[PDB]
Amino acid sequence: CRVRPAGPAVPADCDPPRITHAALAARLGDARLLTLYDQATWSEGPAWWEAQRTLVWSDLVGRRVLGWREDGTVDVLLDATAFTNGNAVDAQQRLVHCEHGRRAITRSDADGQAHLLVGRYAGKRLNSPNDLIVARDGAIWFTDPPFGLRKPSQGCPADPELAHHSVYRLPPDGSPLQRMADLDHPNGLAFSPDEQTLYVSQTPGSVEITAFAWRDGALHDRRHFASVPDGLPDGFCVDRGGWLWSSSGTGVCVFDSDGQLLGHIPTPGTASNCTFDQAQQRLFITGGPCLWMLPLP
Amino acid sequence: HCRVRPAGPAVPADCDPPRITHAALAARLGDARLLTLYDQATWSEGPAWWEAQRTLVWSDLVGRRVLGWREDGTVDVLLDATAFTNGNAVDAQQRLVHCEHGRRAITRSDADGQAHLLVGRYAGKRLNSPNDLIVARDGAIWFTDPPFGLRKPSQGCPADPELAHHSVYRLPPDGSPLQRMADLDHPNGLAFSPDEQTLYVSQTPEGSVEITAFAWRDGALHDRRHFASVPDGLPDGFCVDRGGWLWSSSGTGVCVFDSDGQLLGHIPTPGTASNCTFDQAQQRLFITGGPCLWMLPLP
Ligand SMILES: [Ca+2]
Ligand SMILES: [Ca+2]
Ligand SMILES: [Ca+2]
Ligand SMILES: [Ca+2]
Ligand SMILES: [Ca+2]
Ligand SMILES: [Ca+2]
Repeated sequence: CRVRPAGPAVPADCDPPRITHAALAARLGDARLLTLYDQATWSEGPAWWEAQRTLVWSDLVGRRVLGWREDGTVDVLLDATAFTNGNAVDAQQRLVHCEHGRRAITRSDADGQAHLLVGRYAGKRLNSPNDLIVARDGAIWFTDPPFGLRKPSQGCPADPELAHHSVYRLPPDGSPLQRMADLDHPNGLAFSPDEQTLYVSQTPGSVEITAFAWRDGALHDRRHFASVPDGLPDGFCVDRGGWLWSSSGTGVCVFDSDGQLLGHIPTPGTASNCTFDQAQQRLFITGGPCLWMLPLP
Repeated sequence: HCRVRPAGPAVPADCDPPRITHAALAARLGDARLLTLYDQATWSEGPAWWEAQRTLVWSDLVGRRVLGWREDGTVDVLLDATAFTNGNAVDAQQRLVHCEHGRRAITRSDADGQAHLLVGRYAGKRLNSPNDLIVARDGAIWFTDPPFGLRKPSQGCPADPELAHHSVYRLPPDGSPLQRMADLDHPNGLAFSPDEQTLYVSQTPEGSVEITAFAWRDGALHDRRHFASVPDGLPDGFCVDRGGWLWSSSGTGVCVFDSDGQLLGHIPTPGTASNCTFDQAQQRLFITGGPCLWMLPLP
């Protein structure tokens, strides 16, 4: 099912970027936000799919996983989903998903069939996987806040079986799921370029982006990394240079590897997540019924 | 089949009380105040009272579910991951019948909780996107076929219609086939008068936005005429009571008209109302609108 015909993007109705740092000013130039789709209900988890040169993201509430093609076309990749939220792409260019409904991590084939990868920790059902990433070694890392258990429009209500909201690492060899850290409503996550630092946001309690040291098979030196001026640092991404681009109530905030705020990119509505394409020349941002994109020069 | 709302008392709705000018309607309502039975959907539609299960069945069109309100306040998912089910109705055998934007057809559910196809084409071409339906005393299913489900991603799958008309159809209980009874402009809600001599059908285009009345005599609809216009918004879905009054949804709540088309009063609702229906005894009025399912308990 094609939900948007091929066609050019239309400028988004919002104020141009507010840039402080000269380095970010050079990166964005006079780029202006564009609207790629605006017919969803609750856009989430954008992930660039190089193998298909498609931007994958889901409409959590509409229970679909959509795919934006470079010609502007938007197709339905997965329909009538079990409330899929976050999306990611593995080393084999396969799509992996966080599903609120099945409360698990799944992986789709070519037929568009999402197969279960894990739905329990130590024999107890996960809360409701929210966002995920795939490390270079193939392990899938993800957050498990209880959001999918407290809102009917986003899953099936239920009292949690687990007494913790954790960040987990699913080994690529089939070994047991690993509880890496307990947080307060962990949400988005992303590794630093060298994977020595893992960033995870918490959106209950302190609303922030937390940093962890990834070394010797565990997470260490937990500390506050950054806070966004408005709203929640929901989903976010880190570019090859080390900058963290995070969603927020008013748009996307950009921070350097030291946590310094460099600038803000307004969006017409609350932003839920964001990611870059392969070349990192296009910044995709999800939020409400929309998929926005900022073309960098 | 999960439970989306635990059992528990309803909460009064945050809206103004009924504005009643008619004395007869003031008596019918008494001091009744609107209640909220559910507020966690996205686009509530097609409420239908299911006597056999003493449950109010309705759809969350955008959320792709058909929900069921139990009298203790519990709300369960009756049909999940639907093909954008909109209108719901109950046939003589107490089976649920549905209008599905996605499958562009009329379907019927079994005790298995599975909706099976009844009809999805006219003259070999796919229907536009069945919106609302009713079941006549003779078992025939009547429904409206506007193209809403073909021009909004959040409510179906976009496509160019195969039919060059938006019709009201009649599906015979014996041997079909579908009967094209009338063509309208975005036909939406529909309901029969108690004696079934008049069929009311609303038209809600982007040419008139109104509730239209037809004469149902012989084997066709005759004498098309304007019946009423609601003060605000669209007369989406509506129902008719045993006395002949037509209770219709609108942008500000439910409007009540007598059989002569005279406005009797207005029942404010906190948000736009999409449809409404009564329970078996017609002692409780259920109203759908956005994330909500509201109810007005009559004395
Ligand atoms: Ca589910
Ligand atoms: Ca998230
Ligand atoms: Ca990501
Ligand atoms: Ca579809
Ligand atoms: Ca309708
Ligand atoms: Ca009805």
